[PDB]
Amino acid sequence: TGCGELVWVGEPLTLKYGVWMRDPKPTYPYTQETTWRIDTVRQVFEYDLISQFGYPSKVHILPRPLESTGAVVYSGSLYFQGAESRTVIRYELNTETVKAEKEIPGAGYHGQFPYSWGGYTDIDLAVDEAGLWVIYSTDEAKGAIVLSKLNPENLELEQTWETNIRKQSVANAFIICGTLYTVSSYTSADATVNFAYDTGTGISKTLTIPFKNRYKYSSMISYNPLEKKLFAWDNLNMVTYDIKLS
Ligand code: NA
Repeated sequence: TGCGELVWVGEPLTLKYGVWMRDPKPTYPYTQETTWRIDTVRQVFEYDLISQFGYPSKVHILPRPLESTGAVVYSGSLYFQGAESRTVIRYELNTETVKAEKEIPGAGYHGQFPYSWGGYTDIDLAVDEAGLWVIYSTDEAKGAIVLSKLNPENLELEQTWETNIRKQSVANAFIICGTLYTVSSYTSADATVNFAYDTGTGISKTLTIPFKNRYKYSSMISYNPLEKKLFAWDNLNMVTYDIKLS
């Protein structure tokens, strides 16, 4: 099958070191060999070719800085969180136009609901086989992970789920085939995928899938559904994790 439940994660493989991003729904005039780099934060460097990816073909200046590296490129736009805000911005790359701005309702930001190793990781953007998502929490949710499916055109919240896991108790989270998975570790860098919440059914469960992790750091993890792989940035290297689905 093409989608399924996660059953295995591979070892992280190391791939201007980052943060690199690719579009899982490449849209002309961009292609699959188009790459974007966020400098680690207001400039986005664009590389048309993988060959040129070693000088940029274009440099974009964003209307405001990024809060964190938890941005995504999707269907020709950069989606990111504005610094010191709970606002998600859609920046169309080819036209250099802000096409949508949205306050995530009630979302904590700037150190209210970080992941377990901290940083400004309150709000994360994600892409899976069904499109664009945002992962966050609210005071009403008492720090539980909330996830919302976003309309990529106008950033309306098409559907929201309040899950039964505490955001500050997990090191990271990512969405694959409509299921939210969390990564948890008590005191070791190494960890486990310890929880799954299936947005198709509302059913959640505790898991024990090994998840190898190099640092006690709130990494940027970005699932790429086009490649069916996880990409991650640990402040030093871009890495990729292979996955297996049932
Ligand atoms: Na992420």
